[PDB]
Amino acid sequence: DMMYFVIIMLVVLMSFGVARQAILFPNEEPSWKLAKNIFYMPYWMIYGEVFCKTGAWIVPAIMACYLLVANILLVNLLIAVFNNTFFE
Amino acid sequence: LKGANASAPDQLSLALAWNRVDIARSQIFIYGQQWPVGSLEQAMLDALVLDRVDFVKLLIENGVSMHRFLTISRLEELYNTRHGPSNTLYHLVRDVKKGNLPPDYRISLIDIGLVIEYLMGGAYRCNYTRKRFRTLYHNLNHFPFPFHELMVWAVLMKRQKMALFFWQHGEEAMAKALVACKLCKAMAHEASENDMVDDISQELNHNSRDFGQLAVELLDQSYKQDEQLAMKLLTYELKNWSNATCLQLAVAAKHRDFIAHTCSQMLLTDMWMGRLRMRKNSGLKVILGILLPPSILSLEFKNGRKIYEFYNAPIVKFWFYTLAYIGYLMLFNYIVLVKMERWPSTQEWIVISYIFTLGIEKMREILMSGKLLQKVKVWLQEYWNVTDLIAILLFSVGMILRLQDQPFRSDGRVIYCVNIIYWYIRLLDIFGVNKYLGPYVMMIGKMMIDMMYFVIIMLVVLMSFGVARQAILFPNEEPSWKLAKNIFYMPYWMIYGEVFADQIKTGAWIVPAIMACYLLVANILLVNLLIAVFNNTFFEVKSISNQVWKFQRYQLIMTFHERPVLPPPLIIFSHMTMIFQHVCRDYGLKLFITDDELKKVHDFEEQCIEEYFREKDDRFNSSNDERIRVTSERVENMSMRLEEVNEREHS
Amino acid sequence: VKSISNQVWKFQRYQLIMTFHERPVLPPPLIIFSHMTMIFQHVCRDYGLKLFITDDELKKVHDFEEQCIEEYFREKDDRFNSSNDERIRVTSERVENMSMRLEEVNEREHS
Ligand SMILES: COCC(CCO[C@H]1CC[C@@]2(C)C(=CC[C@H]3[C@@H]4C[C@@H]5O[C@]6(CC[C@@H](C)CO6)[C@@H](C)[C@@H]5[C@@]4(C)CC[C@@H]32)C1)COC
Ligand SMILES: COCC(CCO[C@H]1CC[C@@]2(C)C(=CC[C@H]3[C@@H]4C[C@@H]5O[C@]6(CC[C@@H](C)CO6)[C@@H](C)[C@@H]5[C@@]4(C)CC[C@@H]32)C1)COC
Repeated sequence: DMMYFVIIMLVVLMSFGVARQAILFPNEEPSWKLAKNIFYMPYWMIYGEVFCKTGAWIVPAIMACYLLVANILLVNLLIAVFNNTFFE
Repeated sequence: LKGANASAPDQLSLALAWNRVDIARSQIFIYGQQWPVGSLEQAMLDALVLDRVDFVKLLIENGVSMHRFLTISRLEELYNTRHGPSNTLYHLVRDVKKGNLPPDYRISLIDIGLVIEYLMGGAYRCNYTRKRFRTLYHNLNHFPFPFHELMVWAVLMKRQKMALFFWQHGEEAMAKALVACKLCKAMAHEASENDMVDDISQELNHNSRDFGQLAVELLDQSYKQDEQLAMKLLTYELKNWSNATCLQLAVAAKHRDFIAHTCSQMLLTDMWMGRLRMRKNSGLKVILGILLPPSILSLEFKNGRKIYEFYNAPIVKFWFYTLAYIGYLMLFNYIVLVKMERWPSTQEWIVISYIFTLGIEKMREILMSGKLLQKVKVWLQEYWNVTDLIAILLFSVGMILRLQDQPFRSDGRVIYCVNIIYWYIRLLDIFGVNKYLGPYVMMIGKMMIDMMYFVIIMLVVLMSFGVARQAILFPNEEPSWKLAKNIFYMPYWMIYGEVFADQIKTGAWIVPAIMACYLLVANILLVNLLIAVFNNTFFEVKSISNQVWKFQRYQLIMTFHERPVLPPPLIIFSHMTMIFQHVCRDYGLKLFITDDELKKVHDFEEQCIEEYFREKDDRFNSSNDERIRVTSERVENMSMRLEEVNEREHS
Repeated sequence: VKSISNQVWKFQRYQLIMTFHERPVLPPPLIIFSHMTMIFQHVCRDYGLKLFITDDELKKVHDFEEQCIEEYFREKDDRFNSSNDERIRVTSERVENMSMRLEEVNEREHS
């Protein structure tokens, strides 16, 4: 069950990370550094480490939605699943 | 009876009017009654219209045969009767005929056929409205299956006991059960619409539930007795019920418990695998065969042509679509992560072509689904289609905006970055095919509501605290939109662990106190209450999600059976094949059988229903309540008899 | 706790309805007008609380209630007399009485 919820969390996290990195940095030459910025910060920012370009104001809004979905909707569901599949 | 000294039909009519069946069973039907010719059928006709189940059964048991009794004229007289309980057949006839009928209008079988075709659905075509029957009815017999018409008559006129009696006699029991369930449900909806007395709208649902339960029990008995014949019974074309399988009738009736049964799941899996025999390990070998055409011939096919037979299996089409979608997603990520040129790159053109092909395929699908406005309403009934339309339109406006001046180019790139989130999220629909990822996605969808109902209160408290703190700390702010940002921002980041005691004047010391109260309320009470709510509303939600997923397997299988072989990115070739052919379901939907197999299946179903009824009666007569009641009655009777015996004194 | 909360909310619906039925039409920000027009009328529930009825309808309602209570008592008695415990007890008593009577019958010997 941990693995399944990890799969879903990875999908959502990659979506948010790619969207934010694409919005903020528009002039990046193709390099392997791009493949690291889409996973690193969105993964560290769900464990309590929370912190002009055109349309830069959408980043805090999508960040709020991402935190409210990943840190609330899925974690509590995982808790419920662990709770109700325990006796057997 | 013996005082009248009249003929047997007169005594029988008296007993029929009194609704006393045992008197007729004992006194009337005796050794050599010498019934006049035509008397028994007249008594059967009289007993039908008065709703006497016991007398109809008794007359059937003593020589009356429905195959000779029932004609077109007698059925017509049955449909126009008045000496019975209330029914809503006349209102349905009026609605179908749009109220043009004169008062005391004489109903005809064509009107009943129109009512049935209106009630069943869209593709239904009743046997009454076909050309052959209309020709035979204009120039004026026999009914090959009388019990079908008798059961339909009993269901439409709302006589439940007669319907249950006619259900167990004759062939095609499951088809009759499913059709009756659908008709009762549709009539309940129609009566609830036109402001009826509202007892009808809660008795017709009871009738529908009874018929659905009977169909499920009969399917369970058939599957227990034999699996291959049960699966063959669920697929053969029903000639008498507008050319549909039992599965399609179950799906149109929205009967979730019938599809969720194990037999239906095995049949749908065997449809999903197509012509391939592989059952122990699929998926990885399917994509192996997709990538390696030499690996295709090393597989096993059920009884040159192997490649064409392989590409038409639904599972191979599904995996091809999944691989194409994953490739498109990778190209989308690549074109949004790197710098954008003045003119689009090759991968951007691939993405645009894929989106255009998907859009035109969706519009072709909505254009092949009669009246234009009705297909739109049916196709917009799903949230996925609406989201696809919104995403495609937004992507089109981005494409229009992207090929313009530099600020418009930046705005188009931003709209692409925003739009990629939906195409990343939509992988959950692909995951719904998996046996475990479907129910969890449905469960998340159901828990969204409980999440929102606490998001509301969290917003209320958060806005209160933010306004209080911002008003205390900053007293000389000119009215600007910056004020509307400090209300929500910091108090929202402070509940996710980003609490800054350093970043928090007259009365400035109240800010830490209200901050402590706000943290203790928001991050302790509401969160744990939400956890408790999610915990205690989980079992029913997961069972419902499992049932709904098992029901939607059929729709997914049919959707990928209708799908063309090529994936959307290169669907252009087959999108112009039907254009030239316009001016120019052997299995996976039905299963055509011959006459001998049809007769064998009918006898099998009859044996199953007889066995099921016998088992039910045997189970009922051996339960504790029945034994206790019968023992009490016999003990009381014996006590009275023994009191009578001891009362006498010959001494 | 949730069952108790549901019950209490369903109970308090009535008080909320009566509270908003009594209140004046105007909202508090502009209630000053109805707060001074009521002063002048001092020296000058057709439905929503009750329902005044006629006499014939009153007779009909009384007969309906009497039929309902009679039916309810008859149904309760019929349900009670068919339960398993009652049948077991009555059967045991009748079997014991019958056994005593049959012992008396077989006790006599006219042979
Ligand atoms: C510094 O100079 C180096 C240069 C070499 C340039 O290499 C580039 C080649 C393309 C490559 C590997 C680069 C950056 C982002 C890479 C993408 C990250 C995305 O993330 C994924 C992963 C998860 C998916 C679900 C979504 O997308 C990939 C498919 C996507 C990806 C792997 C597609 C290919 C991209 C680097 C040499 O010059 C000759
Ligand atoms: C820099 O110069 C700009 C100036 C324009 C001045 O615009 C001001 C107009 C009033 C406005 C929009 C401003 C600041 C706070 C705004 C409030 C935030 C509050 O938050 C809410 C939201 C949630 C509610 C439940 C509580 O209050 C709003 C109702 C409340 C609000 C929208 C009421 C109106 C206020 C900006 C131009 O000079 C001509």
